[PDB]
Amino acid sequence: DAFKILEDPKWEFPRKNLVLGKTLGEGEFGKVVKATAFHLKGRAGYTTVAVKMLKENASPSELRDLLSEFNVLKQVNHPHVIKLYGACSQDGPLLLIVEYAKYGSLRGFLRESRRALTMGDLISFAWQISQGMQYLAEMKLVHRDLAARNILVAEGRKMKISDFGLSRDVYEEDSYVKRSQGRIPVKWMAIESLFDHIYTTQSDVWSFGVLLWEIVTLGGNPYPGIPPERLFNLLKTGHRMERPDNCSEEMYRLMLQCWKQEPDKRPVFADISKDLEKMMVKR
Ligand SMILES: COc1ccc(-c2cnn3c(N)c(-c4ccccc4)c(NC4CCN(C)CC4)nc23)cc1OC
Ligand SMILES: [Cl-]
Ligand SMILES: [Cl-]
Repeated sequence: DAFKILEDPKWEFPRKNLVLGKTLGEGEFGKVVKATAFHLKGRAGYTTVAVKMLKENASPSELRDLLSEFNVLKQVNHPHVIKLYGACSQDGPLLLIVEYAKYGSLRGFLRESRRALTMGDLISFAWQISQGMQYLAEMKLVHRDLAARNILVAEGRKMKISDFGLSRDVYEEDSYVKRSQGRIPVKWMAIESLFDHIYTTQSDVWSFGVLLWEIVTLGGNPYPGIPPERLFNLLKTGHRMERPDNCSEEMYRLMLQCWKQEPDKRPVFADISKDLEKMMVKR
């Protein structure tokens, strides 16, 4: 029975210690509300947090993605990865108590700033995300849904990689796994994911390339008006997005390297973090 949730004493939090507040956002993803949690992870007072829960019209696959995000979050801990604090899994709706990111998504944050942001700010955002990705790749995780919509902006404009429900291990550990087919946005999928359903740390690098383009265009829309079929044929014949305005030559070069046809010819996240750090310190 996939509806039965086994309690994890390490993450269980009392429902009566949690004050549910205003809705931050609701969509296909579920429902996220702002909350105050009392006596969280041993501390004496209260903590402002975000709580994710199923929507009223949630389906079994939405519960499966919420449980999957919960189990991935239990394993990771990094300053540029959204932090799990606990959960209320018994005697009521499943609630995930997570780090609160006051600015919402990076896509909305960038779009709203069209708020003064410099190129330095943009490089620093990309660099923070690359450090998180680099740590996630050493944790043997393949994110699959890296995109500006799926990254949060917390206090002090700090990037927090989020949305771990579609995350996979680089080496599949289960004897039997039922894959939820075609869940990643077409425009953020690497060429090998589009043709062969292949998702590795190198396809996360291709998605990081699309994310770079989103950051540099302040939440722009990649490949405007190109249908999935034409997009796939264009990528197959070597066509890539042109250099957008307000993007340095060195930054566009890094994007092209992320979109190389051959996965092993793309840079690794450790190289990307050093590339972005040099770009930051040059100024
Ligand atoms: C202006 O609007 C917003 C303002 C603040 C937030 C906000 C603050 N903190 N926080 C979290 N901790 C999680 C989150 C992350 C992982 C697990 C559980 C919860 C979360 N989850 C979404 C991430 C984006 N994707 C796309 C869907 C889930 N959203 C927010 C969100 C907003 O808009 C939806
Ligand atoms: Cl701030
Ligand atoms: Cl997996």
